[PDB]
Amino acid sequence: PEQLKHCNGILKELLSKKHAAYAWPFYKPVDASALGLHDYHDIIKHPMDLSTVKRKMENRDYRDAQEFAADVRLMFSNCYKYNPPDHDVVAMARKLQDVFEFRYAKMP
Ligand SMILES: COC(=O)C[C@@H]1N=C(c2cccc3[nH]ccc23)c2cc(OC)ccc2-n2c(C)nnc21
Repeated sequence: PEQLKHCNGILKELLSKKHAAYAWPFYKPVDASALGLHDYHDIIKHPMDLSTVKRKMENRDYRDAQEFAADVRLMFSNCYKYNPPDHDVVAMARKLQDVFEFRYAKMP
């Protein structure tokens, strides 16, 4: 359960201001209506975002660090799945995932 404590620090890091230039699209769930996407939920069956991870973090919904990392990676996979690789939101996702993978790897 000490490793869940480190996951909270990783989540705080992703939500911090130093990464805001490429983390802001993942703060909240994809609002398909507001963005004009007519097919997002037919392609993405399990939406995920940083605020959902924070909510499940606070409600003790992650049994271990690997369940936490599975949700963070699901959020990036949804982005890679829905968007073409040339798209800009994908480039932001890769930067933020590179931050996450670095912090998750440095975990005891
Ligand atoms: C217009 O929406 C899209 O084409 C997809 C969308 N792009 C983006 C997006 C994010 C940043 C630069 C962008 N340029 C074109 C699309 C795009 C997006 C924007 C948001 O604003 C609150 C929230 C979520 C996303 N997002 C995520 C996450 N995964 N795909 C997207």
